Amino acid sequence: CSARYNLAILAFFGFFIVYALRVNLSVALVDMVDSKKYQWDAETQGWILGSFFYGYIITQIPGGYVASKIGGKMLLGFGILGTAVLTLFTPIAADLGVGPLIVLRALEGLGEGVTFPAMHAMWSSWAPPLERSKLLSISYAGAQLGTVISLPLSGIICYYMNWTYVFYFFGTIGIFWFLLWIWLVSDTPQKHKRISHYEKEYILSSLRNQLSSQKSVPWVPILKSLPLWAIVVAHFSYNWTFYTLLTLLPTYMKEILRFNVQENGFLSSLPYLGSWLCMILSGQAADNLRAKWNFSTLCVRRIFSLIGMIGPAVFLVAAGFIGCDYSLAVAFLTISTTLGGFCSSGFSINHLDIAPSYAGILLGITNTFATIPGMVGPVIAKSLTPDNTVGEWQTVFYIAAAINVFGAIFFTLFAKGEVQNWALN
Ligand SMILES: CC(C)C[C@H](NC(=O)OCC1c2ccccc2-c2ccccc21)C(=O)O
Repeated sequence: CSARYNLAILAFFGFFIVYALRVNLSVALVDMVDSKKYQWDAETQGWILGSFFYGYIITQIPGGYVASKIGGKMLLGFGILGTAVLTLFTPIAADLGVGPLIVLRALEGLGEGVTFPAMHAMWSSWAPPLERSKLLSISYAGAQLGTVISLPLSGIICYYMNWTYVFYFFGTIGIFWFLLWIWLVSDTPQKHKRISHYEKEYILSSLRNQLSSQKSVPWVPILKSLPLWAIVVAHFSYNWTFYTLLTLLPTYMKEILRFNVQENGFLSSLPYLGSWLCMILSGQAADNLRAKWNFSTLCVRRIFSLIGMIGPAVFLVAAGFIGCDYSLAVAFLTISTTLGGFCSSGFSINHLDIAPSYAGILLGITNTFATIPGMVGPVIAKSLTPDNTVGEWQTVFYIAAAINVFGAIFFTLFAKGEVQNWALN
């Protein structure tokens, strides 16, 4: 197809391999622990699952600066390559000990956390303003589809074969994809070796009216404004529940619901598939709402954020109420994750609604602060649930629901959407 849609497809596969390499461990740890198996304790498993988010936190904002400086192509390609090779060496790191695996996961976090800003730095030069929505949607849906596919796929490989083949498969697939990314993609349409003249003129002429402003991202602004911290804490509360689910759901099904590894992998993707299919309709629902009602822009934000952050909390509480039920617990979990889909138009769009031309930096700040739950939630949750502890699983579900409620309340108490009065260049 066209050059920019080729970039969109290759970005889709890139993010598919990013989230895969992120999530394959959450399924591999189900079989990698003893009742080749290792005698890892509950606290160790939490650290091993959470070590990735240390690197993801560390390399986020410097990754954005480097992407702005030297561009997206090489930076993202090398991030993916340095995640794939570390995944390939993870099985031998498991034999060397717990410490080697933790440092492997930390280095994977450092490699992988630069991917998102490197992609935004490419779409700052590739996506025309009229068409940015479709391109960003196609590019970023790769992450969600990556989780949705890599859960059952990891389960299938981990059941039919040993768990090491999961890591080998994803590592070799990452290397193979890098062999395409280094070749078909370029930093900027002027630097593209094969783009047609008319497409290049279209992209440049459409981006001219924005790049002619010459005032985008001139400094690190004074981010004292409370409306930024309200959306930051909303993102924190959302990511807390999302990552607590992502890093524990296969473990939860193995430990409480007692599903087989294959069935565990199949069922673990249902909540995220539901979340994807709800998020994709959420934009159309928001358009339908905007088409009729005289609501202010803040109104749709607050209603959608409340729905998408409260529904998951109440349904996670409900899943706590009838835990150990092989049929109803998974239904409540998938309903929770599906209701979580409204959060995009609830608060994720607010990042660029309250401050255009600063979205790439403000969203990076918010994502740096909101990946603290990736480091905190998994380890404390695994510490709180030592062996079976249906009561402690209820306890962690209550903790996640309370965090969601706090985030929704704080966001709705301080959400603004016009202008921060300093972002107006
Ligand atoms: C609102 C849409 C366009 C954004 C969405 N992006 C996405 O990557 O979701 C994955 C999940 C998430 C959901 C909502 C807000 C933040 C996050 C996030 C951050 C880090 C890792 C995973 C996630 C899309 O375009 O489909």
